[PDB]
Amino acid sequence: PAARFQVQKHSWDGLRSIIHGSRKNKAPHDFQFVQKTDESGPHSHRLYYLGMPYRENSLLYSEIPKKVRKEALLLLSWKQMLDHFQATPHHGVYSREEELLRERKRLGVFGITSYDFHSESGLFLFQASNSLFHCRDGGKNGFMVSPMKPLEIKTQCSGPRMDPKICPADPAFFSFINNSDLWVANIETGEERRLTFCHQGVLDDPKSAGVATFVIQEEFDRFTGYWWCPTASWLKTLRILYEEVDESEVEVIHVPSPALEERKTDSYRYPRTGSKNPKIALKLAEFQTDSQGKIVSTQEKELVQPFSSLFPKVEYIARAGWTRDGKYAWAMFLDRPQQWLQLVLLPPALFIPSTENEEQRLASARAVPRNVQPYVVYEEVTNVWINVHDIFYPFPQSEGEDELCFLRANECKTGFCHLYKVTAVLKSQGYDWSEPFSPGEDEFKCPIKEEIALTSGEWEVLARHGSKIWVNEETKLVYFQGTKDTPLEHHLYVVSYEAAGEIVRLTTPGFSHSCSMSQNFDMFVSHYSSVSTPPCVHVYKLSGPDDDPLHKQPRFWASMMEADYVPPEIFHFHTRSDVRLYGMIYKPHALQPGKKHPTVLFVYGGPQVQLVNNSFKGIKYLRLNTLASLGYAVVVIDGRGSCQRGLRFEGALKNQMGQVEIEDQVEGLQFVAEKYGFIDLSRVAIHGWSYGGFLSLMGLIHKPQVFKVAIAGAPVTVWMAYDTGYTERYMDVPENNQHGYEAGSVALHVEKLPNEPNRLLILHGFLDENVHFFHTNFLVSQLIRAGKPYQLQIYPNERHSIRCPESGEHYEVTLLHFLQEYL
Amino acid sequence: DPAARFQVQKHSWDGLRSIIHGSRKAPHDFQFVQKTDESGPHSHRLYYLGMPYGSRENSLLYSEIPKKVRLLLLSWKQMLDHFQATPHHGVYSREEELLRERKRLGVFGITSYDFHSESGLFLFQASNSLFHCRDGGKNGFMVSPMKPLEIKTQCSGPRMDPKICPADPAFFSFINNSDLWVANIETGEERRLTFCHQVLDDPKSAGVATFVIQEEFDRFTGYWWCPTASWEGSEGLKTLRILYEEVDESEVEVIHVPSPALEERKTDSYRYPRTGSKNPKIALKLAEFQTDSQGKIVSTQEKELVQPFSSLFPKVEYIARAGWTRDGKYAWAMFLDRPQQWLQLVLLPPALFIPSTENEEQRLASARAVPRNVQPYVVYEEVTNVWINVHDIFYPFPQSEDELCFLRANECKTGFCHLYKVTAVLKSQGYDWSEPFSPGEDEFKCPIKEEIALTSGEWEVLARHGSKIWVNEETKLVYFQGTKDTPLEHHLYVVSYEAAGEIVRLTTPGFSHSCSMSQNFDMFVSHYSSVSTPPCVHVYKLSGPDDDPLHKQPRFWASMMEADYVPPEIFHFHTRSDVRLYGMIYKPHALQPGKKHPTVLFVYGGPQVQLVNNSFKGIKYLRLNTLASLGYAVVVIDGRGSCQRGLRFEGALKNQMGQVEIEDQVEGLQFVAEKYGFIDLSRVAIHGWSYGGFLSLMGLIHKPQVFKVAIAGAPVTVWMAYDTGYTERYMDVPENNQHGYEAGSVALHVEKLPNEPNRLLILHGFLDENVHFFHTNFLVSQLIRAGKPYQLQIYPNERHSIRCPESGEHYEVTLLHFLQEYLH
Ligand SMILES: N[C@H](C(=O)N1Cc2ccccc2C1)[C@H]1CC[C@H](N2CCCC2)CC1
Ligand SMILES: N[C@H](C(=O)N1Cc2ccccc2C1)[C@H]1CC[C@H](N2CCCC2)CC1
Repeated sequence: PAARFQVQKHSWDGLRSIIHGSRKNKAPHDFQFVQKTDESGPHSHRLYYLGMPYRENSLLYSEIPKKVRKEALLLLSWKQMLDHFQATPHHGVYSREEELLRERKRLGVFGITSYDFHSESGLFLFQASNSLFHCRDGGKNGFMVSPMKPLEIKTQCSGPRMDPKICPADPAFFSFINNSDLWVANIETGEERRLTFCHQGVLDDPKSAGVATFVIQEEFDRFTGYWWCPTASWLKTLRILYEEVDESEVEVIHVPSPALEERKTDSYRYPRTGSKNPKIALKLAEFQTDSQGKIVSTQEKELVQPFSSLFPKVEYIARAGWTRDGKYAWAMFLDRPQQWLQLVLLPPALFIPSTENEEQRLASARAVPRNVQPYVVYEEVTNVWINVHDIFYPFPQSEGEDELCFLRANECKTGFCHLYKVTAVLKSQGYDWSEPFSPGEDEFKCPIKEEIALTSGEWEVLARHGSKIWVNEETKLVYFQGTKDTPLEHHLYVVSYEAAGEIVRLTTPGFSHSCSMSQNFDMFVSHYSSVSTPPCVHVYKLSGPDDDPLHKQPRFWASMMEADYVPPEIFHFHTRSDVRLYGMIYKPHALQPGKKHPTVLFVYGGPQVQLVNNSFKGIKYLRLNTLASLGYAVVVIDGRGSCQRGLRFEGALKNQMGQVEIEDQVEGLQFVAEKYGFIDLSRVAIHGWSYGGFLSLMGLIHKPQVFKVAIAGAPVTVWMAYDTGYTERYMDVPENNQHGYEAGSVALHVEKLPNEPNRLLILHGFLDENVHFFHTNFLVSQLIRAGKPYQLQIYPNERHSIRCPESGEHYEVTLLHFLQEYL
Repeated sequence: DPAARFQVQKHSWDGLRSIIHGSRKAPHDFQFVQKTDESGPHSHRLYYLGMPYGSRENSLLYSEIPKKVRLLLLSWKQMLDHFQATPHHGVYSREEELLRERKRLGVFGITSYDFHSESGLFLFQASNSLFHCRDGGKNGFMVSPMKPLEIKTQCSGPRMDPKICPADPAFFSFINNSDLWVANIETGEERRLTFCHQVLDDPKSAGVATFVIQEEFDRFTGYWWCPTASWEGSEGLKTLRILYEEVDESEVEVIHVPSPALEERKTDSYRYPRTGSKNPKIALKLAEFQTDSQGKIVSTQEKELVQPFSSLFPKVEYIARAGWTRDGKYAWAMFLDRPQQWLQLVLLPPALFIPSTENEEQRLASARAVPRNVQPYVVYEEVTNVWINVHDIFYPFPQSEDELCFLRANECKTGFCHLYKVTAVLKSQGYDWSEPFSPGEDEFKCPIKEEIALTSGEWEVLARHGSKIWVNEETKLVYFQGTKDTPLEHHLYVVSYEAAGEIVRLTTPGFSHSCSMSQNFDMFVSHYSSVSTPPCVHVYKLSGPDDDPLHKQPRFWASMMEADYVPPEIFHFHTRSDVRLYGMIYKPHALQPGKKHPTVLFVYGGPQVQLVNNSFKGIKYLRLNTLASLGYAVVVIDGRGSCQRGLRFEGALKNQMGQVEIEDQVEGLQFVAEKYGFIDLSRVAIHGWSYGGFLSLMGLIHKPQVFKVAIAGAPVTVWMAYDTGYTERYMDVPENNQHGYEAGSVALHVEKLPNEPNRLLILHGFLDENVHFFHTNFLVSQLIRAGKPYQLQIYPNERHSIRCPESGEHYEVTLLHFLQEYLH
């Protein structure tokens, strides 16, 4: 009747102006806290950070003062580090390597997106333009009051120098990756030295060193393949643990180059579900320097026995690094089903020089002490899957050798991620490293002396995707981030790692916080917001008696950032299996109760993402507000398989992706229809990108009477065509889950898609190297065979995401027109 | 105006599917073998390729032509017993599938074959191997089908372009891995003759026509058997010769097109010369081999021109054609410069070729050795201000020395393709083949003794795309096809090459004929049809006294083939510049005068094609009849630039592609509006594929108030992305025609496209290796930048043309829906 609200129909030009009007920069992040060391001065700290003032991301600093009036709020000035410097390459065009890493990192912003910092010398090291640059501030060099030009580091290399890092033991040196091999150089003398020789004169050249391969980067959130030893030994020797990789047996596929006029593709090693991942191993590279800084010698070392024989079950190296004294290297290992993890200590003496000579090799093997061996200090096991959590803090071995104390984030134990203090017993069995042997199961398993829960409950410690802990050893406290208060807000917490009792929250409720702690534990920064309020960045001092450190009171010190949008509203309901799901609704603008409005169910719905939480959405999800301003109801549901709710909630997806997610979405939709008076269930569109697109198609397949149209972007339509890392973890290998692979692949159910045109819009970025355009291509193929209608939009200069603003606007205008006309 | 406007009934998608499904629910490549039995009842056996209607694929067949008749319908007899020539699920090798595209070959099975008349030996490609069978001559005529014999090989990969050695049928040749091979069919012995091949580090090949030669110059071979054997050496060895083209693609651009193995997610590399970019480096080489009495291949030799091809013929960019004289005294080549405005017919004496050696010293000796009188002879040179179309007619007569008499099809002389008899004088200047040689502007240009026009007038002899002449030397008559009667019909004519007087037509008017003439000139076949009648295939016997062979009467001997569709109507009109253009209309079925109907202007409009002529359109253009049955008027105009109207008609395109054609189309549309009163000019849609998609986009760009919607398929949107052969011929090099490349490139005029959605539907095959998907991908890129709506349909398992019926049906269903919903 007249109850049905009708969206105003605009011309295309009209829609373009509306979208253009709606859209007519990244808050400080990546901080370094530095104490001044000057009682006379008016500043206690200098805070260094990356940020973008109201053009490009750049290195910046603020001065933290010694006293504030406290009658008024103090706003800190963003001072430029560099004087009129452009870090973005000309026309924002990066090399294939640098552009692919921005993709893997989901980096949109231009300029300096990472940097290294050496505290003692005040040395900053970073990629800029298509080269390497550096500058010095603080420490022995002293604190500038105005910007200084960064100095380009000269190289006789060709191609980009990737993943640069300062030597922690000696800031005269630094490392980088050039043409799939490891290099080192001395900033002070300009001397360059290559340490690995896996690359030659690229189906022909399949070996690399120091490099994280595609799946490692896309599916394991590791972007480096090497790790500086934190100390030197005495000439003086320096060390680098590194992953050596061989992709020969890995499948090659071709994706189109951004240079469209060239009409060429790029080749990738793409391990599709069910076939070979690269062959990998951990190696060690040494090099000696004299007192003048000259690189005297270098050496390539390998495990005394093959890595494949020592660790037969290991499929991926998730993480690596060293103990703080440089005693032991360490590596986090994973099996192919991703159900068994191992933290392993590799003592350096375990590694011997590589040589072609079998005699020399046996001499080096005989020489290795019998008491040197791998130590498997930890092992996590599960029936679902092992999420890679990044927390692992080895304490120095003060209580002598033969034991190792560390903190560890474990989720498999109780089903949620919590902190544990662990003491593993290192007891050398004694080995004949000269004779080869095949180690069995639990061959290097350390007995666990003790294992204490530091945190517990129906909630999780944040330990993935940049989340970290801060451990103060004087006070025996561990600072961390979590959902203890609620799954919709991230908060900062402190708890004793000595006496695991009271967890104390340091962040204010109502808001979700992104925090950085000073290494001196005297102050932290919180970048936070709510659904109703734009984000701010405040500086908090921890004040109180030094005899009660757990109860330091965080006191607001200063602010670094502050602030036709209508915020959405968070709600919750329970499913017909009594599971609590959260949701979000954008109500139509100028709502008139009694009207039923057309509705857009905006969806993602896969693992590792939570859309519904209490933080500001107006930046990333402006289009959803735009839809609301035209008078659409917009509904977002976080169904089972979504994250921040523990393994068992996420685990509802196991081996049946596509099957569980829509029900929760349909439940949520029906709930919203009762609660809020304003949903017309006769006019409901489903729409998402990536996992969201896959689900938009499943929604139309399985629930055609509920969803009138689907707008599906960048979808995965054939699970056999997706990679190993992601697919096998949640769906098993295809040989072991034909039912799920088939039931979850939308391209194989195309008969179930509609006979009515205008109900399915497909969208996909032609350059997509993650969800290959093949997915859309194969779906149309099958749509054609089944005699089904479709509409299609291509983004020819876009990969998985749309990043060019004009393409984005076109995307939003198209979406508005499709809905206007056909919903 | 409400009642007047006819409204197409709007169907559901499934309804449209049933309509397309309901709607969709000949002999060629002949050999006339004379049967030499007086008592028998059959004068000849006629061998040919054909698809029986019951049969799934093309196959080698035969009919028996009887001695006397009393309406005879001849049986199609199977040559091969229950043989599948199509490989599994019609899946050819990349090499054979790309050659099928280049040849525009739709049908499955045996698409070509070689035949040696004396031995009665047939040689052809089948499965993914080579097959052969024997019939007639010394073998004898079979009465029942015979299983074909496979030819075993040590080679790996496909054996392409098989040809029987004319001088000795025991031998045959083929291309394996970009090199020329020969083999003795009787002994099964194989022998490789070139070594250009050993991916992108292997750019040399031999005996092979490269992409552009194939796609743009209608040559599918790069080797040519010498037709006569030789008998020179120490002790009784027999020498056989093959002329061939060596090619070096090094400096030619590489592009990647996706593989038909979609699930592989890979591409193929292609040497694709874009306009203005480098073509392969070329030369002509000679390969000889010697055989003993037992048919063993004793030796082989790689030979080459005593002087570089690039110094002897410095202006030559493309080898259009080549071959040998019938006595094997000279090899010949047709050459073309890069602008394709200068052609040369050149005779290459075999003695002009010396064995190839890396040794500097040996080459000098062999060069010195070459006789001083030996040289190339440029017997013909053709020049023009427009472009040289390549004409296949060149018939050298046997010599009876010091001159060469030949027939030539020439278009540049008068502006129309006509037959000429030419006598060129061969007089040797004398050259030191040892010294370096740099030639003058007319170094080997033979004087022309005489040059006679055998045909003349405002009409053309057919000399391209399979058209050819037949020359009977006893009677002095040349037989050919032409548009002399009218440009809408192909007819068979006979004129004397001895005495150029009366041209006699042998085909019946009212139809367009495709004819094959017997080598004995006693019998001929015509495959013909009209706009209103489906094709037929009749056998005609030439009769009359031998006193006046020019005046032999064709007499119907027998038929090989006989016979809601409503044919279209041909019409003609005159432009405001007083040019006569032909058109075609399909009237809406069950038309009610006074109604105004929505109209589809179906277009192509590019050179080398003519849509409007008097022949059956029902097979190829069924969809246009389906449109008419729904109530659309469908119009087709042959505007300036189209073919079979001579060079100057075609020449109006020159360096302004996209600029002239639409005017002729619009004139044509408005004309049809006045004559027939059933066209609603407020509802006109433009649609075509290939050149027609390019024009559909130009129609909407330049005439947005004339065309409400455009449906463009496989279009070229940026001329810079297109190849050298086609583009440079009609549009010059990009550095010499920046205005025209820019005005003719639809992707650069995207601002001019509409602001209203549902006015433009773009279609393109993902696997297109001719008009790369890039073109559409680039237009979408530009559309997005300009903020312009578009719809788009991809054919993922399809190159330039849609061949999977499942996809074809979907394409039509999509078209009807687009028209129904958005044409208003
Ligand atoms: N490899 C995955 C991917 O990009 N996918 C695309 C896609 C599209 C359709 C169906 C499934 C998939 C999986 C990504 C793994 C990391 C995850 N991040 C979110 C916040 C931090 C970690 C996002 C997904
Ligand atoms: N290479 C050309 C082609 O395929 N083109 C596609 C296309 C699309 C848009 C704009 C221009 C072009 C040119 C074809 C050359 C051979 C010719 N044949 C017709 C009958 C016998 C010869 C047809 C054209």
